[PDB]
Order: sequence, then structure tokens, then C-alpha cells
Amino acid sequence: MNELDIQQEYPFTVESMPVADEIAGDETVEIRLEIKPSGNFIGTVYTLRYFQPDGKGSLKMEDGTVLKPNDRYLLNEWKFRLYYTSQSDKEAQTIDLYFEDNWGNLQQLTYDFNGKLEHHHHHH
Repeated sequence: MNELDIQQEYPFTVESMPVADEIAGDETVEIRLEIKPSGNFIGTVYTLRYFQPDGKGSLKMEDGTVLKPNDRYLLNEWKFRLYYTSQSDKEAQTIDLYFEDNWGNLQQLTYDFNGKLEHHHHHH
């Protein structure tokens, strides 16, 4: 009751572990998602829909199961780690994470890898 803890408005916050912006193609990065909501709903089932537009690789759950593009999975954990193993990615690839829910509707997160278009070095 009387301790240093400050609470103010946290209905739904999506916290992502800082991933490496640049990836070496054949490399594996871990995208750690932590969703910190109010959490009135004990059972909402939720929905995670992953889509792979450009690039190429497998986004695997911390469990091991691979996420199927365009398809979706149902879960209970709001905090989890994703392991994206890329390989045939050219340079700048985008992965689409559609967090879907009955009450939260839809929250789309796009993670672009590399992105930067500097193909040359004008001067070093």
C-alpha cells in the first residue's frame, strides 16, 4: 500500500525486445514480445496471424512449432519469444505480425529487416 510503485493507464501495451535491425540473411534473431494489458479477460483465446510477404524463412515459436504464413494460432501467453530463421532474404525483408483478438480487434506489427537502401559507400 505504501511503497514505490507507480501505476497509471496501462490497458494494452506491446513491448518488444530490441532486435537487430540488420540481419545477415542466413541468421536467426529472436523477437521477444511482451504484451502488458490490464488483463480483465482471463479467457479471450486471442489470435496470432503471421504473414510472409518478401524475404524467406521460418518464424518458429519458442515452443518449436512453426508459424504458417496467412494462417493463425491461438494462445494464452501474452509474453513469448519468436525465432525467425531467414536465409533467402535479399536485403530488406518485411514480416507481418497480425495480433488479433475478440476485444482488442487487430494490432498489426511490421518488422522490416535491414531496410536501409545504402547499396554503395559514397566515401569512407
